[PDB]
Amino acid sequence: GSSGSSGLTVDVAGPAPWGFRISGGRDFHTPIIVTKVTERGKAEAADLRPGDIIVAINGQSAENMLHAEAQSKIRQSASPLRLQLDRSSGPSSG
Repeated sequence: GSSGSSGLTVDVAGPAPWGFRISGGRDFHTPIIVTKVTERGKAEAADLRPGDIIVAINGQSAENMLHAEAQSKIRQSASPLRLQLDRSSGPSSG
């Protein structure tokens, strides 16, 4: 059976740091996207990659999260740290 859902979650390890960065945010009126992802770190360990659009944080929408909000919330996020990533890619060839 097929399914949509659209959006996957991740379980980062802790405690902090995580080993990943972010960008945008309600402040920049942009989605919380990962900029860097410390290798052999915690994030990577789970399944966090650079570019992943953080939909929520531990189950809390991140659509309207300030660069300082997501940063704080996250920082103040026990382990594991659940993060809903919005993965909507399509197949292409040429």
